[PDB]
Amino acid sequence: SQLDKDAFEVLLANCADEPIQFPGAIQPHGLLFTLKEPELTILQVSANVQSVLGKVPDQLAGQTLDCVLGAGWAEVIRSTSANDSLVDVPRLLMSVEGVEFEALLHRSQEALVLELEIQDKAAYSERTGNMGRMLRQLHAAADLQTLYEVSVREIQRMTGYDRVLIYRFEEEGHGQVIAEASAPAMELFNGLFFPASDIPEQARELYRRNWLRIIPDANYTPVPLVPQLRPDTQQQLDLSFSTLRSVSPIHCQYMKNMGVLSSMSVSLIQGGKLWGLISCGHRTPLYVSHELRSACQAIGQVLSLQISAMEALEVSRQRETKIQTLQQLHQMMATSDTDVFDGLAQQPQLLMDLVGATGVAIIEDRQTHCYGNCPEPSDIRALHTWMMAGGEPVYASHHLSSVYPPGEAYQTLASGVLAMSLPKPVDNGVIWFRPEVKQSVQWSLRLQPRTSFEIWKVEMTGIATKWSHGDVFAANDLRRSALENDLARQVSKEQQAVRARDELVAV
Amino acid sequence: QLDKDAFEVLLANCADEPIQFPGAIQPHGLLFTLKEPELTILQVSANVQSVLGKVPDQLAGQTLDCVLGAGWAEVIRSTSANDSLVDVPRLLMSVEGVEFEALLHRSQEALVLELEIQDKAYSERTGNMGRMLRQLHAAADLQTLYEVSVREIQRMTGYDRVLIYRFEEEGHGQVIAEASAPAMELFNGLFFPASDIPEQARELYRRNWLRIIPDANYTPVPLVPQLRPDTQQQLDLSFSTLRSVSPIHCQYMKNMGVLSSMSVSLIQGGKLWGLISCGHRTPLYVSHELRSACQAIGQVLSLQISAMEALEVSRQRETKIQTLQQLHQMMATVFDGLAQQPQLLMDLVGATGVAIIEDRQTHCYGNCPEPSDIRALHTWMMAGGEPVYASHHLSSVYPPGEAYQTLASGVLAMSLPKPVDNGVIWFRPEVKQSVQWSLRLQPRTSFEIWKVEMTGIATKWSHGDVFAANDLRRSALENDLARQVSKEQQA
Ligand SMILES: *C/C=C1/C(=C/c2[nH]c(/C=C3[NH+]=C(/C=C4/NC(=O)C(C=C)=C4C)C(C)=C\3CCC(=O)O)c(CCC(=O)O)c2C)NC(=O)[C@H]1C
Ligand SMILES: *C/C=C1/C(=C/c2[nH]c(/C=C3[NH+]=C(/C=C4/NC(=O)C(C=C)=C4C)C(C)=C\3CCC(=O)O)c(CCC(=O)O)c2C)NC(=O)[C@H]1C
Repeated sequence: SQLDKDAFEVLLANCADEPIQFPGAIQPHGLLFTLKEPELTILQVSANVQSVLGKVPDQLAGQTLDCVLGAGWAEVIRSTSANDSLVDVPRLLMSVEGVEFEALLHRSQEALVLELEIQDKAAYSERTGNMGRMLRQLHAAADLQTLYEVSVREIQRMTGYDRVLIYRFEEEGHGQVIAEASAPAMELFNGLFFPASDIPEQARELYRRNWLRIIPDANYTPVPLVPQLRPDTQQQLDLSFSTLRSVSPIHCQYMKNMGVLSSMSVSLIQGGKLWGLISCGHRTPLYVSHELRSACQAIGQVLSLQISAMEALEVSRQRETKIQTLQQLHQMMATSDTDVFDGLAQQPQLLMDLVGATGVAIIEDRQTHCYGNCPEPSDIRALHTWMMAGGEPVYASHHLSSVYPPGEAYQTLASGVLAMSLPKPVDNGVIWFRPEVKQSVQWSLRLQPRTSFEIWKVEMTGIATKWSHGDVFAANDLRRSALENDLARQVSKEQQAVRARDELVAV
Repeated sequence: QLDKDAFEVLLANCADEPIQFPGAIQPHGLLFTLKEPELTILQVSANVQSVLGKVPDQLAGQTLDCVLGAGWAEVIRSTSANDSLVDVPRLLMSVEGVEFEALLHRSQEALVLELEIQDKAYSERTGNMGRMLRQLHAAADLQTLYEVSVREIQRMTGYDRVLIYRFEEEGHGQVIAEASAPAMELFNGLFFPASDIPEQARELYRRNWLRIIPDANYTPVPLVPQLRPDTQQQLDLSFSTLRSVSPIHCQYMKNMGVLSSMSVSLIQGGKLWGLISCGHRTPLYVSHELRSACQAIGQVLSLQISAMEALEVSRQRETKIQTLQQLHQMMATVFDGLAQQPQLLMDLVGATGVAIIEDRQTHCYGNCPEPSDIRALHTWMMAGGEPVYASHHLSSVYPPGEAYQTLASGVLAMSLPKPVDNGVIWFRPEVKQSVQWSLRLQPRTSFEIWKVEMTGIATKWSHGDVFAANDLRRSALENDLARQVSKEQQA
């Protein structure tokens, strides 16, 4: 209908600052209660109480829990809440009015948030053996990529979900799918990149503050919270930590377009930062039991530490190689005995791997020796003069188009440069080149992954992979090695001062 | 007196004990050596005559169904379908009115099977693992991680004492964390020599995750026959849960006051980082579920230690650069300027005394030797000519270095290639200074033996520690070599 689309257009237009932390509604697979701290006085209740527990929500507000959940259950819950910090609380599978309810408790804004999750009747030794199997398989991962596919495949084996993907968030937000174990007759999303605008900052904060996000129904009607605002606090309700939180209609539409209806994502956090996400998707809606989502919560913590451990080892492994090859070039520089830059020119292949690049252009006056994928010599000549205007010793930039506007015709080859030139008056230098990230990636309406990929393409124009701290350190230290050898040649020019006394002696 | 003569023989020769080939298995189980074709019994445990009521001499050389059962032999053959016996689940069995747990592995082309006996007399287990993972995730400092891990393991398995040992650079073991029941001798901070854990034991713990000894006062059961007919050489038990421990370690545990032990190996980068050793005063057996619970902890905890340490390696090395560039900036403004701020020099590499030796005078800062003998120390290193000299055992190669071993046992000095003898020397203290603790195989003797074996050895200079010294000399070299060109500019 025309009325329905009008609200969607406003919501879709303004999605970066949509207050998803205060949805004002919850998913229909649970009941939400706000309880006052001293006497468990009900502040606001989800309108689902009419459907289950058979109580009109108008007069339910302001009364004790005993009025709806019974005296004994309310006493048990009050005893559990007081002086417990609501951390690692054992599951309380209560049963009121013939409906099984799993009770999850937390607190926010000096109030108690109580979630009663309905357990389907149709829906431990086996689970324990599975956890050990997963721990063994994850520990056996020799490489990071092997860890990715092993983890994705075995999560699919555990949960039976029709798709499991792992997104890794790069430096500027953009996420990339790095592993996938999908059910037959489904799309292949491996290698796809999506823009950082696809996930808002509020969503990133919510994923960092939680571990599991479960959306059992994409085609779900949001049950509102009556009253919308808290009576005592005179404000909205904070549902950041609430499992029963309304998802934005934009994301529901996006999930429907992809073909998924039930989703479950496990956050991956390293050092207080969101490394990525483990997205599990299904076609037929399904509800994940407490045992299943307690196991997958433990999966994320194991993976987050394991990924962090291998990331540091890879950093150390490459850094040791950087210092190993840095000494090798220094030895080549000293024993070259031909020119300051000739020794580097003798091994162009080794020069690239020192920093990580695709082409180098070692320059000595009027001779622009270029190796690997590189622009035409005139542009390399042109690019050199721009950096000497600044006078900086080492200049690293992964976005040449936005700092050097004429560096656009060759942005497909030289999108990030790293140049080191000794301060001697004559021209000099070694310039490294990196390609656009968009060239490496190869992947097969709106609110679809196909549209997301194109938006990433138009935003990643002229951006190369960032120069790592080791890469800049490698260039900076090579400058010291070149400078140390350059001043040695200045010592060798004392032979001129040796002959100066010789032709003065004859006089 | 017969045991005393035999026991003392083994004590002298401990580094060559064939612990991988004991020939005996612990009484809490029966081990059968099986052949793939039709499940022929190669070797059978001695206690099969008691628990199973079959003659060990007669039971050798027939089908496993005779002692186990036709259906049980069938299911064993089914699960052991040449599938590497890695992902085998639990196969609870009941033969002759007793309950068994089946373990399978393959050594020297076999199908060796272990039947573990459990005592006749869930949601919390999954919740315990979740709480354990959450608690380690919440930890930030390494010491906090050790404390919380030890406390959590002690709560989970119920053992009276739990300790974490870490193996240092040389090989000696140091107890880092400990959480124990009251009225027992604390062992935190104690150091024991590498001789307590032989190389064979180190390799076996490297190739295993869990090593359990339920009863210390046990009589090993003899494997019969003692030679495999297909190899005529003792059965390889290096991957077997049921394995008789060396009596030296039995005596060690008895003297230390523990009768049940359960050690979880900690492996990082394929190397034995340490051990999580649990001990109980009363013989306490374990269940199948608890074996996997503590096994997973060692895998999880070893992952954090590798990650937490590597974060500290980077953090320490970044702080060096901030200190390194500070000196380089101070260098430009040939050695006198450095004497203004000597404090950051020690923090640059980790030290306690720094000596500046250029031209004639010498400056003594921090805990440093006497200037007279310091000058003698500088004279040696110039003969070698190395740009940097790294050594942690000065008395090992510098015999006069005995009068100031406590003051300085390890040195890291750099000198300039220019002819005039000028350089800077750093010092480290002995390790024994910072370690304090309260044939008599006791922890106290091991600390006494360690103190003897740790004389004159200081903390090893890390790769980053030497790298800072190599970089600092380049800062002095650049200024000196710049003035070398200035010497040309003079004329
Ligand atoms: C400006 C608003 C928009 C928006 C909002 C939004 N997105 C999410 C969650 C997403 N969206 C993802 C986008 C994708 N990009 C891809 O390439 C694919 C599939 C291959 C997807 C699905 C994405 C990965 C997530 C995280 C999901 C997860 O696994 O956790 C949210 C959060 C909603 C919530 O309640 O958590 C919001 C608000 N989406 C848009 O497309 C733009 C218009
Ligand atoms: C020269 C050989 C000897 C020997 C053999 C031996 N020891 C072990 C196992 C040990 N021993 C440990 C020693 C300790 N040092 C201490 O300071 C403390 C306590 C404060 C102890 C217990 C030690 C920690 C282990 C590992 C225990 C574990 O369960 O992993 C073995 C291995 C036995 C095996 O079956 O694997 C051997 C062969 N011990 C000696 O003391 C000397 C004489």
